[PDB]
Amino acid sequence: ENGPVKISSKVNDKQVSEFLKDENMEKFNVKLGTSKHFYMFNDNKNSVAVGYV
Amino acid sequence: SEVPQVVSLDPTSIPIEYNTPIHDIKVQVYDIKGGCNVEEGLTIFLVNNPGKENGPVKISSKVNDKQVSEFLKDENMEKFNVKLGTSKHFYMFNDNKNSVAVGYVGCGSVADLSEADMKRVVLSLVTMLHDNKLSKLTVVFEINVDKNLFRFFLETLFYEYMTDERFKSTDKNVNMEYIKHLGVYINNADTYKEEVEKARVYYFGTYYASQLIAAPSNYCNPVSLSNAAVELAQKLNLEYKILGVKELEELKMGAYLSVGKGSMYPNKFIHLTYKSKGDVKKKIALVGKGITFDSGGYNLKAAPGSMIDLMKFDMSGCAAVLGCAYCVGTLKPENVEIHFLSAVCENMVSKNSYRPGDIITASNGKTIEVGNTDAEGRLTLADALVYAEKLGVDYIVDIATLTGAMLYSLGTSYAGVFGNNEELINKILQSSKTSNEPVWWLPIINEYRATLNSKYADINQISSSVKASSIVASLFLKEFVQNTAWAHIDIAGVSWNFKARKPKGFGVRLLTEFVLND
Amino acid sequence: SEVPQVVSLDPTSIPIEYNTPIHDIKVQVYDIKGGCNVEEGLTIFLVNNPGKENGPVKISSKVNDKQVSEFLKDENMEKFNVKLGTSKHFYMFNDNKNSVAVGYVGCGSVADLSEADMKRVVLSLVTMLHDNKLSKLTVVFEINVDKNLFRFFLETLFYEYMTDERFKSTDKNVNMEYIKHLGVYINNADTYKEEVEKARVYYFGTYYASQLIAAPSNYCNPVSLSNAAVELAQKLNLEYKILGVKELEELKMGAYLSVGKGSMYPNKFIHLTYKSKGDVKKKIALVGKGITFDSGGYNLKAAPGSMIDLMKFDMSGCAAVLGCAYCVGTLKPENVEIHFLSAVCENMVSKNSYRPGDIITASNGKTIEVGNTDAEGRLTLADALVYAEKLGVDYIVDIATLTGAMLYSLGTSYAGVFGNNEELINKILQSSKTSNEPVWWLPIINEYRATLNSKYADINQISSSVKASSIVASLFLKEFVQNTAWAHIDIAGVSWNFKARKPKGFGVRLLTEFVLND
Amino acid sequence: ASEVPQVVSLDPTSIPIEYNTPIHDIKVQVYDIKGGCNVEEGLTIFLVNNPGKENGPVKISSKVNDKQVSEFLKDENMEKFNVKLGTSKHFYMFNDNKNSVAVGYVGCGSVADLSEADMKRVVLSLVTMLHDNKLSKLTVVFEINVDKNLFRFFLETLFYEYMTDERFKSMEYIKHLGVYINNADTYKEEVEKARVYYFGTYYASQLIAAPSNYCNPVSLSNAAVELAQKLNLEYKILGVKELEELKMGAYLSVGKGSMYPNKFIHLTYKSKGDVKKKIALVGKGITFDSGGYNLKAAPGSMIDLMKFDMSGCAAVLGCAYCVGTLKPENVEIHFLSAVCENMVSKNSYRPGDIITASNGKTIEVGNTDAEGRLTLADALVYAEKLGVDYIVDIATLTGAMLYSLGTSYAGVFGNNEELINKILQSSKTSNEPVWWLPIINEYRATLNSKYADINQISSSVKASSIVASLFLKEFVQNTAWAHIDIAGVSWNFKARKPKGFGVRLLTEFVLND
Ligand SMILES: CC(C)(C)C(=O)N[C@@H](C(=O)NO)c1ccc(-c2ccc(CO)cc2)cc1
Ligand SMILES: CC(C)(C)C(=O)N[C@@H](C(=O)NO)c1ccc(-c2ccc(CO)cc2)cc1
Ligand SMILES: CC(C)(C)C(=O)N[C@@H](C(=O)NO)c1ccc(-c2ccc(CO)cc2)cc1
Ligand SMILES: [Zn+2]
Ligand SMILES: [Zn+2]
Ligand SMILES: [Zn+2]
Ligand SMILES: [Zn+2]
Ligand SMILES: [Zn+2]
Ligand SMILES: [Zn+2]
Repeated sequence: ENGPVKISSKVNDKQVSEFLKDENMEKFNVKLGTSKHFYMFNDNKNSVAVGYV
Repeated sequence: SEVPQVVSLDPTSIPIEYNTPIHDIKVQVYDIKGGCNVEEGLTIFLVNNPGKENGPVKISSKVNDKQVSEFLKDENMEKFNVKLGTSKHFYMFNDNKNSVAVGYVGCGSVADLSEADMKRVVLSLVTMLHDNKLSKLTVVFEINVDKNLFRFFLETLFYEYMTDERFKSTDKNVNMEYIKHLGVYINNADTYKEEVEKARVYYFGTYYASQLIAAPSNYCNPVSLSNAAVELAQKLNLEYKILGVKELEELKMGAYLSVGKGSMYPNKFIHLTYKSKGDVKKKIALVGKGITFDSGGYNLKAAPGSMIDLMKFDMSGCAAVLGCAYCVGTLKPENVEIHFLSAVCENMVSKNSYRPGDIITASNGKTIEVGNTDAEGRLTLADALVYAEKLGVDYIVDIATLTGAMLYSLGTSYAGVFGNNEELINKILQSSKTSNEPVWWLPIINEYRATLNSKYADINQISSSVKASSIVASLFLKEFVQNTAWAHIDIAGVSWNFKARKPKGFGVRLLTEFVLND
Repeated sequence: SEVPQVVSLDPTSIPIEYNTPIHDIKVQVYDIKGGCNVEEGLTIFLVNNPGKENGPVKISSKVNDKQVSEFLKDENMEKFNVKLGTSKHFYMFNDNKNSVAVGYVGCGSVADLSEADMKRVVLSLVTMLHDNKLSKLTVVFEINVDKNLFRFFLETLFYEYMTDERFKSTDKNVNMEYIKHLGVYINNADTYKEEVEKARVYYFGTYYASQLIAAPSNYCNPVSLSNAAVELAQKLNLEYKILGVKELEELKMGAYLSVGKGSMYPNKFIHLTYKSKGDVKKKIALVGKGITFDSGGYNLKAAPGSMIDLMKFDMSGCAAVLGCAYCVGTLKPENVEIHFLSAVCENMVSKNSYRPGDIITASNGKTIEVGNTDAEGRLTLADALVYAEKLGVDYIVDIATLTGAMLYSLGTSYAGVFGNNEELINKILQSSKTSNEPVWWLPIINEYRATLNSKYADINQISSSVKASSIVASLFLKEFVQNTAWAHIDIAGVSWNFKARKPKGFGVRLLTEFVLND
Repeated sequence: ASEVPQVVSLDPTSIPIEYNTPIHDIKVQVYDIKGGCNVEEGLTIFLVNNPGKENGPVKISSKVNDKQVSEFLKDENMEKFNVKLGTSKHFYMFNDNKNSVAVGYVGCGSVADLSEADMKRVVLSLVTMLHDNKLSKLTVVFEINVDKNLFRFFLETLFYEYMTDERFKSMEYIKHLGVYINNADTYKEEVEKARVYYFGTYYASQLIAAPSNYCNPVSLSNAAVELAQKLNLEYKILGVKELEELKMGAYLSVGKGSMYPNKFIHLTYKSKGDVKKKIALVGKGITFDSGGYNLKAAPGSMIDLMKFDMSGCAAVLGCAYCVGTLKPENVEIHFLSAVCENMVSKNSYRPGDIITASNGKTIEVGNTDAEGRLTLADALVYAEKLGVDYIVDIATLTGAMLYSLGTSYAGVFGNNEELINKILQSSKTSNEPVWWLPIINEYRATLNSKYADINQISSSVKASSIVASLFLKEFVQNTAWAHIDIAGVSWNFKARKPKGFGVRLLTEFVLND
């Protein structure tokens, strides 16, 4: 109940894959409706926004 | 001094949290003219754009990190705007190949932020702190604030960040993880450092009052509330005195005692005193309304909109006075003697309750005709004001959730102040500006005094005609201050925060600024 | 166990009539094929004419009397119609030169009689019994009824025929002369013979509950009601246990104890148990709401339409459970263990009452914020459900006059059932079908659960916005059943018969059918 | 002048207006108190007080040039009466010349400085004696201390309360008024100013007291034209077609359900010299406020009082009389009122309707009984288009004023500190009390409509007087603007008549600033 976030999908981007690591995503919980998004640069130095709900 | 019970499961004390997680936060203030270090936790820039209504974000501070500085370049930041309350999070790696979290909170397009604007900025910051297990928060002030507004930022941050879990059993937040360090970068840092610990003191005084108000009436009763006042005075080395029924019967406080006749909890009059080391130059009496629960009496709160379930907050005035007593006892001002007073009782329905129509005698000899048992606050305040003036003070200031009419005059943001002395009212307004607790001056219209003319008693408690309840109530209280500068703050409309479903602790910082800046 | 009094004239026990005159009626059921004998008393034919909306009455049964059969010829009977509720009386001499009385009651044109329709014909029959000093009544079934509807005919006949005179002093019987014999002619006398004594047991269980409900709150208080429950268990050789305040405090039943704090009568928890001599295959707990009077507390029932004068019926759930205890204790089913529970108390206004806003702790550790003292049924039920689940049963079924919103959903005829288990809900609906006490399944909408999220306590007692009170209350009750099949029957709309100004005894036969037909 | 529509031939088609009142025939004489008082004819009343002695005895200090009256006013005789505020006694006797005279006093309490409310009690006691006196002259001897402004207020209140409105009805008035007061020469210039201020207030009272069948949008605008013609003011009455061309959708929506077409009153006073200040005065002109489909049916809504919902318009028109008569210089004043009637009909606007104001802003109507701010919105847009320095509106806008300031003090809101200070200063010199209330910007978000540009009302915030001020603020873009809410102070419930509140306050604002 309100456990940590764990991303299981493989992301074909090293920068995003590092962001979605378990140690990083465990700081967020899965309570219904809770969400966070971050802005970052991907492998091609392009601005991307990644998050969860 | 120990609380009667109906069943053994009835609580016998108010749970009070003294050592809050806010007190465990190490606060450091650095000057911006030396670069910002982005290492651990979350770093938030408070940015604004004067003129350009929702203009782009521009970071002006020098960042001592090549990777982070490149991320924060204007070409990168131009996709975000500075709309008041808006916030964004950034993920990046710093020079040491470490993952860092950076972001901003929009502060609008006006250079001077109001207390409402700063509250909206702080609330956006708290949203970033919630549901995120960060260890450190760093705030970089790219906006323009004086010492008072900077302190207000810290108080509001501490207050909104704090979560009250005293009454949670099986539903405590499993993910509650407060930060342990707070870093602040601001121009001219040496001048702002003295506001940090003052904000921490102001925060807890407000939070302490919030703890007393939010505590339900079965936990917070006249006995348990006065017990907490003794414990607070003992921790601060203040003089304290609790007047019981036998003493109150002998001060002939018939108006105050009549209100509590129907309660299972005996009346308790709180009298805390802070005396200064050296020559006392100002003597001040602070009076707080202390109705631990206001059922209305036989004039029961049964009409639609009377909100009887909120009436645990009817001791908000007492809580504000007690919260001010903490700040004064901690900061220890000089050349001042302050009395913290509250005639605490409970307004209940019973065979022993006082009835509508009853004629009672105040401690100054004035007979009062009770027209409405739900107008009990002015009755308890009447005897408290007579007690206060007998101390021979320079100023008497009372604060009370007195009249629901405040919602139709000033609303939920501004409290009303009445008084018999222009200079004292000016000091209160003046303190409202520096404490950022808004207050508006309302008149004591003498033409309405005739509606309090009783046919049998000396004076009526209530008017049967005039609907200006806040003014008529002020006219009643004025009859119990004979020759002393007196002011009256009605906080019935501003005490409770209905959006957040929690008390505000309103009045603590205002009363403290009044005492400290005299 | 001793009822406290204010004055010596206060009653100390509930007058209960176990000996009803209905029990002195000798019932004989004969087969329609062997002919009907018309000798003494009144003989009534229940006639129907399908298709023909109000077509003529036609007696099809063979009458073993030449004189009577000639009168009952079709040419004579064609002047009467079969409209539902209509009735006629005939005077004649039989073969045998004796005066006899014959008549009929119209049963409409539909072949399948409703439970409401059967009540309407039965009420017409009782009117013929009233104001008539008859010694015997004979009913000739010229309609099609199954065993359950035939038993329902007898139960309803016995119930409406009986008149409660426990509280009449100077305005008593005068002309009250019950019949001593009841004859029934029907195809299958044989399978309907076993329904006679079952109807008599079901009748008294319903009438016993009606006696407790109709008993005013000065007669039926928490002490006197539990005393009557002990007396009933002793007469049926059931295990019984009444938990006093000291035991309830040790069990930490804070929600239940808070409701009764303002009462002069101590709380009493009723626990009756029926176990079979064989292997127990199913364990069932039946929970009844036992508010002997619901003033509403400080949320006083003062709004228009709140009907505070009816609130002696707020223990209808407890009365139904006790009435079911009589039926189960009398018929003695096998392979079943039944617990009869009721957290009995009184909701009053006093200096000792619990207040709106109070935070109380249930026996499962959950803290509850009281938003309305008039929502006290769910507070007492919360601790009763925790107690019930601790017994380790297969089914928990509670019945309560919980929410007035039932009048706007299902009305005065159909009760609502909520639950967390489809199999239990289906069994309740099946027993509702066989007992002919109508119940309708209503949903527990989980989207409304968020409105019970308290800011300070674990859960809110009430929702402040959603007006679907029957569903919100069901959401509250669900929080106190963790891992057991549970159903909740709200009888607030169907408990009282306003046309007849008397209780219905609703739920006795439904709960008994549920236990027996498992 | 348009034609007033009727349902039946017995419906009135004009408002009866009394221009030449008996007050205008009263010759006022002011003498200095230091020369003694002559008691020869009529009724002589002394205004006496006793400082310190709470309800102390009456003591006459002035020398009266009559032996019989002097004996009557001796200390031994007057000590039997007390000076409690409002208490009065008058006696009838023969003077030295064997003429019937009436002598008496009115108690002025124990405080030296009388408030405007205190002066009202003294005047009301005086008027009670005048309504029971067939004598030809009344003489008032001021043995108390009043400044020039309060003395003028005394005369205005005396004239106003003395006058009796008998227009709807199917003692004799005095012909002379004598006043004895210290420094008579400085108070003499206030006499004719009080008479002008009196009629401006009484004229407004006649319009307010006139029932809604007599005072309708057509008949009220006709009366404004007749008044403007008598005062040589420029006038212009905008009809529905012109209002449609000006796209006054908010104002027109309120009057859709009325049988009387909307009429926009625009009077102008220009000075002969160089115009240095331009002022626009806007008055709410709802001739009857039934509430619309949000009908005033709740207990205490007082639908029978709602003929007074044009009190703001009456105050502006009453100010037009004072300005047109006194003729100030270097000023150009516009008198505006968007007059209509809020009724229930198949043609009425509905709760939830979205309408478009003349400045393009779409408004979502949440309550048809909040119609004053809708008509004021279009009137404020009209006012700012005139290019004035100050816009001051006066309106019976919010019933919440009864719970904030009550029935004595009106509330003033605004967007400009200098204008609020001028209004507060005019309230002090006119003795019509007003209190400054804040426009709390934190409440502005509650007017954010989901579909329209702005909400007409808040569904949550109960600070209705402040919320209404926030709505009005959205229709003044770049002009100093003030708003006076007189919903609580317009009607005198004890006397069952209007007060004419705002006439003297608005006139002093024009004359002094
Ligand atoms: C005599 C009279 C006019 C009934 C009165 O003023 N009563 C007092 C009182 O009960 N004791 O002073 C009172 C105090 C506060 C409120 C109040 C405040 C905010 C809210 C939030 O909706 C709801 C209610 C209502 C009433
Ligand atoms: C929370 C709220 C909305 C106050 C509530 O649901 N209250 C309960 C209650 O008191 N539970 O303990 C309640 C139960 C029954 C009736 C009721 C039933 C039939 C009739 C006959 O017309 C009249 C009244 C009213 C109220
Ligand atoms: C609808 C809302 C927002 C509550 C409102 O404020 N409505 C206005 C209005 O009708 N505006 O057009 C309003 C104006 C005056 C009174 C009023 C004044 C005095 C008296 C006598 O005591 C009785 C009633 C009531 C209401
Ligand atoms: Zn109260
Ligand atoms: Zn109170
Ligand atoms: Zn209840
Ligand atoms: Zn109940
Ligand atoms: Zn209106
Ligand atoms: Zn209006």
